[PDB]
Formats: sequence, C-alpha cells, structure tokens
Amino acid sequence: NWLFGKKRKEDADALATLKGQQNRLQAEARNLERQSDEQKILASKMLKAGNK
Amino acid sequence: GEKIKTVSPERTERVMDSVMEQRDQIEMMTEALSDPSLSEGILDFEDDAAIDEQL
Amino acid sequence: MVKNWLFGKKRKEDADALATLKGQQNRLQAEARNLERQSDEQKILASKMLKAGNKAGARQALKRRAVFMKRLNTVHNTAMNLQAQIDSIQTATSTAETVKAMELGTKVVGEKIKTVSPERTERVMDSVMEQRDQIEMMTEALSDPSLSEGILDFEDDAAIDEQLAQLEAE
Repeated sequence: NWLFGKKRKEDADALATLKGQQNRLQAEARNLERQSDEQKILASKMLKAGNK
Repeated sequence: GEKIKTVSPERTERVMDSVMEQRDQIEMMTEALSDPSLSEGILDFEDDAAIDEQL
Repeated sequence: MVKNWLFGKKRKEDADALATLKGQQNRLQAEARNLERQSDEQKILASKMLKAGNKAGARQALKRRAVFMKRLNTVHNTAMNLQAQIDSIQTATSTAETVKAMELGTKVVGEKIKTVSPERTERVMDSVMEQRDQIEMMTEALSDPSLSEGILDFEDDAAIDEQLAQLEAE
C-alpha cells in the first residue's frame, strides 16, 4: 500500500543525490577546462614575449 | 575510547539500517495479508449501482 | 545463570574511572570554595583600606581580589569540563546497551522474516484466491436454474404472462 510510494520516493531521492553530485563534478570539470584554455593562451602569449 | 571502539558508529548505522529494512518487510507482509479483495471477492459488475440504490 | 565476565570486568574499570573523575571534581570544588573565601577577605581588606584613608592599598587589595576571582573562574570551568567527561562516560554506556537491545530485537525479527518470507505469503494468498474461485464455480454450477425449470415455455412466457394478467384481474 503506502510502502510503494515510499520506495518511489527513495529511488527518486537517490537519483537526485547522484545527479546533484554529477552536477558538482561537471562544474569542476568546466572550471578546469576554463583554466586550461586560459593557460594555453597565456603560454602562447608569453612565448610571443620571449620566455621558455 | 574502549567503548567507542566496541560500539562504533558504523555498527550503529548497520543496526539502524537492519531495523528499517525489517520494518519495511513486516509492513509489506502484514498489508499483503489484509488485502480487502478477498472478503470482497466478487465485486459488482454494475459497479456499485445496486448498492447505491440500496443505500 | 550466565556470568558475563567481560561485562563485569569493564564495569569495574568504568566505575574506577568515574570514581577518579568524581574525586578530582570534589577537590576542584573545595579549591573553588577556598578561592571564594579568599576573594571575600580581600574585598573586606579593600573596604578597610578605603575607610582608613589609603587608596593605594585599596587598589592593591582589589587587584589581588581580581586575581583570586580569575583563579575561581578557571577552577569552576575545569570542574564543569570534568562533569562533561563523566556525562560522556554515562552516555556511552547507555548507548552501548541501547545498541545491544536493538541488535537482539533485529536478530529475532530477522529469524521470523526468514521463516515466513513475503514470497510465502504471496503463495498462500494466491492459493486462497484460486481456491475461492474454484469453490464459487463449483457451487454455482450446482445451482443452475435450468434444471428445476427444465422444460421452458415454447411460447416464451406468453401463457405465464396471461396467467399473471388473469390473477391480477382476479
């Protein structure tokens, strides 16, 4: 009876937790990619400016 | 420290998880046995119309 | 009559630890009382230095009193910390007993749930439903009105219709 709704709620909560954690990981990956692109452009710029 | 090592928090988590699971299983077993579809059994084909008029 | 050897051993150890903590707490309370007495004496002395016409001595006595009250505060806080440790010991003991009781109950209910599983209850209820259906079909087969009726009107109730009409007119 009422246990079926509880099971559905538990599955939905577990999926919500997993998706939220995946959202944090995707945000961190986006930040890392931003930093890597910035770093590549900076390296090209300072090689233009003459340092190895 | 000796007490905390004996009854660790992981042990309490296991005990409470077992209590929750067993409570769920007792509820499901005791609601399976109480399904009104048996004592009802045969239901109105007219879908309560005769009992409506009786009331 | 089961002896719990380890339980009694640990009980003696915890009782000795509680006795040690209570004794040190009592010592700290006595020291706090003595420091309060000394502070009161210093305040009386400060009052006498004020009356006699010696403000420097009054300031001296009040500084000494301030040191005594700071020591009193430190002693009182230490005694409160010892009380907190005693409460932690008693809370850990109670929590251990609660977890043991819960584990015992869980063991019993687990044995019951394994014996009468939910699949077993599903099988029993399915058998009850099937047998109820078969009893209903058997007991309605035997009650078909076509027998006691048997021969039905070829005119299809016309004669009985007119008989009912004639009895109504009667």
